[PDB]
Amino acid sequence: SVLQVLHIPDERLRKVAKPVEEVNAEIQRIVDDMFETMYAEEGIGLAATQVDIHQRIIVIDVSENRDERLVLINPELLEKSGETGIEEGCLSIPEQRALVPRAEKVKIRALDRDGKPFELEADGLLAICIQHEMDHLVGKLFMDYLSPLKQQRIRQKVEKLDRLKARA
Ligand SMILES: [Zn+2]
Repeated sequence: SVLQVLHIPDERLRKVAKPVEEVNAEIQRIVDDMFETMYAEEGIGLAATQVDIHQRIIVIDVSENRDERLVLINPELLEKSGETGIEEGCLSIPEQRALVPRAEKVKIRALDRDGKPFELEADGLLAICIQHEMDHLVGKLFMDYLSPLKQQRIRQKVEKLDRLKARA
């Protein structure tokens, strides 16, 4: 199933996710809906909390044709280094993009779909995308990194979009 993605100014976007107690089949269904929803929305990453599920699950797939899906359940950041950024977008902040400072390299520990632990050293777009999605899990949005004015702007704009989203 495709899940409804929350947009700003929804307050549920600011909730902190609880860790997954057990990676069982209810979790694995959350994973497939999350993947489906992400592909339907044309994202490369998506966190549980954007779909109103407040648990530490992220899916990502940067690959051309879905042969490289990535699942991180209860991720933890082990190390980071460097700094970069690109003009990010967010499914919950429709049609807005902004350069955001990120660490350039990142080392994480997470569980996969099967509840197995793995470690991942990422750089490039992958590193940026993981940092973005991990922020979602503690209630952070990329616009939180920008000035009051920039945010104030990003907020007017999206409300206008969705104004017309319910289109009627
Ligand atoms: Zn996002």
